[PDB]
Amino acid sequence: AMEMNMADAPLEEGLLVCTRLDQNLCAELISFGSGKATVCLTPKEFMLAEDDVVHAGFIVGAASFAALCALNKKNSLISSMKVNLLAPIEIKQEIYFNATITHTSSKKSTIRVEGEFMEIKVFEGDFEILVFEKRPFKFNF
Amino acid sequence: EGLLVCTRLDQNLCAELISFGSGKATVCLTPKEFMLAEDDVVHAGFIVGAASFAALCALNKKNSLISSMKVNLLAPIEIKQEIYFNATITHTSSKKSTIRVEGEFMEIKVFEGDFEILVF
Repeated sequence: AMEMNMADAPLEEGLLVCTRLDQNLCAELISFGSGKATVCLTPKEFMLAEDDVVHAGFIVGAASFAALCALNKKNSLISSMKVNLLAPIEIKQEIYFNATITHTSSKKSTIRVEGEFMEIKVFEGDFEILVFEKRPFKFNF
Repeated sequence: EGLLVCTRLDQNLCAELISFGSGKATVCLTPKEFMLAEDDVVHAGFIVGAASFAALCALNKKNSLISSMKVNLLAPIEIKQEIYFNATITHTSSKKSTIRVEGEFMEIKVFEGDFEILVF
């Protein structure tokens, strides 16, 4: 599409997934394509579980968004994950989550995601994503 | 009251706490539109986030953190299906603990995970 070759084209242009996701409650999308994606979470006050601890839902949520963008397949959703939250995150800390597809088939894909703070790994997880033929999704179950 | 955990957690953005005590807890997620990833599926962050809240409340320890999880999302969760997440300690040495959490919609299982929690 032309509106993707304009040097000013919005980043989200070719994204086929997370169509209703408010990035302000998740992470800012930085890049995607070629089986990878990067998103950046700078935690906000509303994301805290404790004074000095960002709630796991926002850490895993940011990683989930990167994983989905790395595959970028219409009609996909996260089906399973195994994740390690290596360190507690505080407000203001910028965390980059880098997703890379590690296995793929027409049906199912595994996406590995690492979250880094100042180039130090603070998060790692593998996400399984399934791709369906029908929407809404519930028709497939 | 009695709760040592999640002192900064905004329940309006997460789930309502229903009960806790005796190494167990229940929270109930009523998904809201801001939680959607797609028209027809709630974002995994809010589903895992509700489960994580339940798990931390089951253990109910100061200075705790979720350090790992293994989760299956068993069905898409949709806007305003009420999901109950029931958490139970399955293992603890005080320092490290495992909590099993199951999420149900009308008594049918839509979520299962184990959460590892560290306490300092």
